[PDB]
Amino acid sequence: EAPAAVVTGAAKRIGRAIAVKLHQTGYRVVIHYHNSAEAAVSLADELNKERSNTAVVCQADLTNSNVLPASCEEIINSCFRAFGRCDVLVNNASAFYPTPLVQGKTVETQVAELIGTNAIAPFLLTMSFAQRQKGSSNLSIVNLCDAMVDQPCMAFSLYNMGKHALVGLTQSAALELAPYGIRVNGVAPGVSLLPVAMGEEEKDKWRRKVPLGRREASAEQIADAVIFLVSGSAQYITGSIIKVDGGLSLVHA
Amino acid sequence: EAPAAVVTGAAKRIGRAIAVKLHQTGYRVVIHYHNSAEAAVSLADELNKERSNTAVVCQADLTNSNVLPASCEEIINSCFRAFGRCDVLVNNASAFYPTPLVQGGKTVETQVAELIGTNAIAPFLLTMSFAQRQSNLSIVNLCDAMVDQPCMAFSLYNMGKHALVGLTQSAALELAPYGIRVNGVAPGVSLLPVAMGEEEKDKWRRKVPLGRREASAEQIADAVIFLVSGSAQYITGSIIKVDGGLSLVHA
Amino acid sequence: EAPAAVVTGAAKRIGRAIAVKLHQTGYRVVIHYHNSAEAAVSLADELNKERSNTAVVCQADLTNSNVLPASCEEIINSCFRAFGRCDVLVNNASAFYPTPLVQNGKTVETQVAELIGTNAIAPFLLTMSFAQRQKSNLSIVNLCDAMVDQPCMAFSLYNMGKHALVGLTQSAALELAPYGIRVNGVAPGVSLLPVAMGEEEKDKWRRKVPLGRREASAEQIADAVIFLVSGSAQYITGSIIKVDGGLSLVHA
Amino acid sequence: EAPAAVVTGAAKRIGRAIAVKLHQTGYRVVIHYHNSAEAAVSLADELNKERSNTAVVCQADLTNSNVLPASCEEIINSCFRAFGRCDVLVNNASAFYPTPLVQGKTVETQVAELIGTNAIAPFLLTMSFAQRQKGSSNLSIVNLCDAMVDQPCMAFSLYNMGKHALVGLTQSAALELAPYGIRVNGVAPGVSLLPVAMGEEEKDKWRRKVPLGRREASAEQIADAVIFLVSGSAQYITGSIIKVDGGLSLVHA
Ligand SMILES: NC(=O)c1ccc[n+]([C@@H]2O[C@H](COP(=O)([O-])OP(=O)(O)OC[C@H]3O[C@@H](n4cnc5c(N)ncnc54)[C@H](OP(=O)(O)O)[C@@H]3O)[C@@H](O)[C@H]2O)c1
Ligand SMILES: NC(=O)c1ccc[n+]([C@@H]2O[C@H](COP(=O)([O-])OP(=O)(O)OC[C@H]3O[C@@H](n4cnc5c(N)ncnc54)[C@H](OP(=O)(O)O)[C@@H]3O)[C@@H](O)[C@H]2O)c1
Ligand SMILES: NC(=O)c1ccc[n+]([C@@H]2O[C@H](COP(=O)([O-])OP(=O)(O)OC[C@H]3O[C@@H](n4cnc5c(N)ncnc54)[C@H](OP(=O)(O)O)[C@@H]3O)[C@@H](O)[C@H]2O)c1
Ligand SMILES: NC(=O)c1ccc[n+]([C@@H]2O[C@H](COP(=O)([O-])OP(=O)(O)OC[C@H]3O[C@@H](n4cnc5c(N)ncnc54)[C@H](OP(=O)(O)O)[C@@H]3O)[C@@H](O)[C@H]2O)c1
Ligand SMILES: Nc1cc(SCc2ccccc2)nc(N)n1
Ligand SMILES: Nc1cc(SCc2ccccc2)nc(N)n1
Ligand SMILES: Nc1cc(SCc2ccccc2)nc(N)n1
Ligand SMILES: Nc1cc(SCc2ccccc2)nc(N)n1
Repeated sequence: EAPAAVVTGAAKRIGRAIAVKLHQTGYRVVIHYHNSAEAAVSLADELNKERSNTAVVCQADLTNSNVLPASCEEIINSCFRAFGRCDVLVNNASAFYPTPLVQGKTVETQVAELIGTNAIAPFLLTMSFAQRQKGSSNLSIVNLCDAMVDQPCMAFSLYNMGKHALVGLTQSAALELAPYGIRVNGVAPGVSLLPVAMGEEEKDKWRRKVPLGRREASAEQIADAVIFLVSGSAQYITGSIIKVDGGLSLVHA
Repeated sequence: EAPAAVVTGAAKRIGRAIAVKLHQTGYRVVIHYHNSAEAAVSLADELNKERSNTAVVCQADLTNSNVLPASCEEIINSCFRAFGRCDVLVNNASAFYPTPLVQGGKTVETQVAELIGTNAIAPFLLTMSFAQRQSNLSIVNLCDAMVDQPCMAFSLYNMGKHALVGLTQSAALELAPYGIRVNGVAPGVSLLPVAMGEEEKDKWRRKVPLGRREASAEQIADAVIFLVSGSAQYITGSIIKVDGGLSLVHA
Repeated sequence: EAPAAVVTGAAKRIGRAIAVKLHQTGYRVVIHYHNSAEAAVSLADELNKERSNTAVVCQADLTNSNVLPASCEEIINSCFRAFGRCDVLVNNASAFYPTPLVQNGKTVETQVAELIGTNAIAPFLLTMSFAQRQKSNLSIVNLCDAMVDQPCMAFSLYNMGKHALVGLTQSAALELAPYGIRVNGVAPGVSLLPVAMGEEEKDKWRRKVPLGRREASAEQIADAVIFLVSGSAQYITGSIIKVDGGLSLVHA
Repeated sequence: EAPAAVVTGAAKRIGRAIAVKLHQTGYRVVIHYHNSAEAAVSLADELNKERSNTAVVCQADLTNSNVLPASCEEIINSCFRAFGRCDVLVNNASAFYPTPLVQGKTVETQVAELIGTNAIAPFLLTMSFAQRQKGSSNLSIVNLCDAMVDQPCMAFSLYNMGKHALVGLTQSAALELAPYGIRVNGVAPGVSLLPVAMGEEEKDKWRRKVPLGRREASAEQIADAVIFLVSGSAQYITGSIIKVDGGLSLVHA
């Protein structure tokens, strides 16, 4: 029987690339999304045309709130409902925007979005993933981290806090879930897919910083590291975060 | 004239030792507390006996909520009101307890609010208010030398402390142009929990390479005092372990 | 045509498993060895039985000395002479023994030479020679140590060598990126234990490992090397992959 | 009676400021030097003018060789000869120059000088320091590290290797010497005193990168962190490396 994977924020960009590569490797996939319903359905249609009944979509907001735990339980339940199992969880979904310390979202919304998506939802999804594992096995979680966590973007404190918290989770969860045979790793992009609304000049400013090829990672390149970590070739690997950054983090100011 | 400092969770233990040393150094102090009003006032009385009108108290819950930003704004405002200035912020207050990932009291979302609130969100909001309201200005965040070798089933706590490292670095960068330095002190084992039994205490003590004992609260405060001093005027984004080598010790 | 790899200290244990997995992946291999000539030759015979003319052996001492740069140049040259190319270098060979700060036959300068030479200087000189011969998926993989920041008592020179190797991995990734040469690391925690180590001591190490209370096989370490030299790692440079079963996360 | 300190490479620059500040704190000092004999003797003169018989010079090459252990032993011996005790060792002396990987001194002498000064000499000095401790007391070692070790300068491999090895030594020696009450820490400058050979435009380019003040650290600012680490206010601190970098290491490419 084919294993099954949940990928959060999988409608487009890195999340889609991960869903696609997992699908190509023989996984059934839950394509979680928030707003990008058309994109998500379009992806699921493509994947189901390749192999029938191997992809479903699952809508949820991952902003922190008192219902977030129920929402995360439901995402995992959706994988079991569709496929009867849940072998892999990929925490990809992420809010990303500045929160300057000095000067229409309230600061409490910002906290709920940036810390919820990047850290609390991963934690709750990890809880639910583990709790459901009830009656060979290759169970794992991959968290999408950030190679620049220690050289952060100016004015991105809450975003960076959430990514740092995700490193914490990756390590704490690896330790705690090891006895259940669930590995927990991370993949840390440098610059991959630039924002759709970023101008070309600004894109190039980033590209030129990258030692290896002076270009951003393809979405596939990021997906490759994920696929490695979920594979049998990584069965002794847990609590590791693999940078996929073309040397960007090694470059001084 | 004298500089002024805010210390969160200053009524007891490490926070109390920090407030005391900052006061001995010549600071006026705001002693923040949540539940420990008696101890907060007793400390303020002691410091005020030494130098009149140099210590005040400030109550607040630092759990994340809809009202936390206003609470944090008021803590900073209390310092300006009492003393006309705020030169130093010490983010010491902290919730600490386990949050197992798997189940065999508090809801998980209350746990998130308390652990991520006290250890990360409140420090962020306080940092915001401190900066907005502005010489040797600095912030010191009480971190945790064991962040990368965490205690089993403490994922939320550890996440909060990791977030606090991120805040420390991000705020150091962003606040450098304003001349506000932002650093951390990372204890290993200092004052053991009051509810911990003596046998467990000795088990932790024996792990510590340097003297096989826990750090006094004074020894933690010493690192804080260095970081806020003129001797650290070029230091920002730095986290000083004060752990007697505990973090270097393998399983 | 088939790519070629140099693996240092490839006669036995982890280096052997790396050489074998590379071979299985389609590489021709230079099996470097110091003292284990019989094991090196037996491996080369095995590999050439599988595919003729796909394995050769290369003897060299990688202790630091005046002649080490020449020795390292010759190891790289051996790959070119045998196979006409050198696509992968794996820096695996390593001296490992205690060097207490306060006090067997060795002088301290010999201990420096052996520990810093094998773990850091020889990898640097090999990296220089590898790069200089580059006139495509070229990469270098350094065998690091996941416990580099929680070191074993009285292993200062060893640990200094392994820290130096992290610095090399990073510096060489940056410098060699314009040549399209990737440089990465694999950091085992506990993998193959010494055969003579008593089982009681072995089991002490095993029980520390969160994931399965066992050491890594050599093959598991090799798997990470194979990923890093592959087309699935084309954007990965300056990264050190821990393969430690969570051992480095475990507090004292 | 007064404690005694050895500072390597103490004739000029950072090492000189360290020796001066230790002396102002009440230490007697061994001013180690290699080529800067005139400056070393001058500094000893100034300190002895302040308090007679509180400073001596000690000449040594700290390049790696078969005689390096003897030379290191002799430095420590010189502190005991002069002052009857050795409480503090500051490993400051450092060779610093590029060693490109792709194509003066032979590569073997570059290894000897860069790895010798930055790593092997510290190690041998640490051995000799610990061994000589015959046996209020506040023994410690401070290693001058580099805040940019993970964001190194292009074509400085051997230098960066030596400084990485020095981090390892700091950690290993902290662990091993803790039972003897010897603390072992580091101070990691970012940009402090710029090379005398560096041109003015280039100096200003480095200054511009520093978030805190857009200026290099003074030697006295670096010495202040050393003074802290050797003091009674750092009694529980061992195996710690304190960055003194004005935020430079936090700044992305
Ligand atoms: N792109 C890069 O260069 C880069 C660099 C470093 C790290 N990363 C990390 O890699 C991952 C993927 O990056 P990316 O650029 O592909 O991500 P992205 O496009 O910025 O966001 C991915 C998805 O996150 C989902 N999301 C945002 N807010 C959400 C919410 N409140 N609830 C539920 N889902 C929400 C969105 O889903 P809908 O569209 O369905 O609303 C969105 O499509 C992220 O974790 C990111 O931080 C990326
Ligand atoms: N003790 C150690 O060995 C150790 C080790 C590593 C790190 N640290 C860090 O060092 C700092 C001091 O440690 P400690 O042991 O002295 O701390 P602690 O006694 O556990 O807590 C200090 C204070 O935090 C305040 N606090 C807790 N929850 C709060 C809330 N919801 N709102 C506002 N305040 C709240 C409490 O104030 P009230 O009493 O007034 O309610 C408490 O007295 C903490 O940041 C801690 O994580 C300590
Ligand atoms: N095994 C582990 O648990 C573990 C843990 C952490 C890191 N690692 C790292 O992983 C790598 C493989 O480990 P391993 O246990 O397989 O290594 P190992 O058996 O201790 O040594 C590998 C080979 O290194 C070669 N070597 C030693 N001294 C040499 C010298 N002077 N010149 C040339 N070669 C020399 C020897 O070759 P000859 O036999 O031909 O003389 C030896 O067989 C090493 O880099 C090690 O540090 C291993
Ligand atoms: N300056 C910076 O911005 C900066 C940045 C990061 C880290 N650091 C570190 O801080 C420390 C001090 O920096 P600095 O700039 O003051 O150093 P420096 O001027 O470059 O060198 C200090 C001294 O090292 C001695 N030295 C060089 N080679 C030697 C050898 N072969 N044997 C014995 N001694 C030798 C020289 O003594 P003689 O003059 O007597 O020959 C020299 O004066 C160094 O460890 C450096 O790596 C400095
Ligand atoms: N860290 C990220 C990045 C992105 S878009 C990638 C990017 C944005 C700005 C500058 C350079 C590259 N989206 C998320 N959710 N998280
Ligand atoms: N990290 C901490 C510790 C403490 S109590 C110290 C302690 C607890 C458990 C084992 C050893 C030592 N309080 C807070 N807020 N944060
Ligand atoms: N880190 C190593 C280990 C070994 S032998 C394996 C071993 C593992 C655990 C304890 C003692 C011995 N060889 C090298 N070169 N490097
Ligand atoms: N790391 C160092 C630096 C220096 S001179 C300071 C400098 C050099 C290059 C760029 C900017 C500043 N000397 C030694 N021994 N070690």
